[PDB]
Amino acid sequence: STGSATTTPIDSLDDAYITPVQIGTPAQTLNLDFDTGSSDLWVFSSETTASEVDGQTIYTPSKSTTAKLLSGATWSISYGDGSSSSGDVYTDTVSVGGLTVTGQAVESAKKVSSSFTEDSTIDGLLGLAFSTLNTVSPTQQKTFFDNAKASLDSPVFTADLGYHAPGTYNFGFIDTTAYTGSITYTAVSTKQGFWEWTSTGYAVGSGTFKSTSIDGIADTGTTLLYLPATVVSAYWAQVSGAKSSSSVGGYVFPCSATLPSFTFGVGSARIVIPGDYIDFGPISTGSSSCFGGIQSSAGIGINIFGDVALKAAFVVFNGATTPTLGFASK
Ligand SMILES: CC[C@@H](N)c1ccccc1O
Ligand SMILES: CC[C@@H](N)c1ccccc1O
Repeated sequence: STGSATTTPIDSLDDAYITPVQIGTPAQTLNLDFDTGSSDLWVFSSETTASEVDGQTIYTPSKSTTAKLLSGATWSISYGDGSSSSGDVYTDTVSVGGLTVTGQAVESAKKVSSSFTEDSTIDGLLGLAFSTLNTVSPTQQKTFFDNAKASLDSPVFTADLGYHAPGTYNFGFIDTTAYTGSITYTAVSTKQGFWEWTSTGYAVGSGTFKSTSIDGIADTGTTLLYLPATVVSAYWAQVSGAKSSSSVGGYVFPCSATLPSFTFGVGSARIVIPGDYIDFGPISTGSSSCFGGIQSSAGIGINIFGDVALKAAFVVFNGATTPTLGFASK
């Protein structure tokens, strides 16, 4: 089997991407944030505290003839940005782009943090990291991809995120028309539960490539590119007037600037992020200070190849017995 679903930016800044997901019988379609940095499929629901729901579409398990309460199961998750959610668990039929999993754990939120409430465009998350990170207790549950894997034509999914445009998540096949050149594959460590890999270096604009190992994670659920402070400083030094602002929370730059590209290495291959992809717009409405798309990871503990980096590539998440990642230009 295969599946293919269009993923759409939630706003004009590509803050995140939403993909429609069918849950239950009859189907209830929710728009979920596919997140290769986590491993829970959780949704706003009829059980979510009413004051914490503000415009999201909810899953109502009582209206699904295939929903079953997973007795005794609870979940609770905290994300790298400080947001969180928790609740109980159903199993139900879940379909993405024509690919159907029966008995998928659907984690129903009883509580969500304010950032989730305040964002009406995201109805939940669909985790695509390794199932070892799943938070369901006392019996950990498998991701959608883990449940589908054995049925897929090939045990892979691909992320093809758009810049200011729609894009595609495919399951079970590699669309050879969706990229240019070849796909370069690189080793993955699953020891932390992430799609963790080592970039071979970087360049700023037309500058020389610096060969240096940068360990990080491929994370579709993170908006920006988080890299070591040395790398980030070298990038922003090429933008007149750019500076790190402690009050804003990162590097800002004059909105009148033209940003240089940023290149990262994948083996001997190179993925070029155009300068425009690094512009996150005024820090507040009407400001002439703009927030940068490349930021320091120093306060995270890991480097994160988020959407800024991934949307410059066609990315293969190869879930073979020994997982690997693939990157192609497009
Ligand atoms: C918007 C870019 C375009 N290549 C595309 C993206 C997603 C789905 C269909 C399409 O025609
Ligand atoms: C000024 C941009 C700011 N709202 C932002 C900061 C980090 C990640 C995404 C974002 O859009």
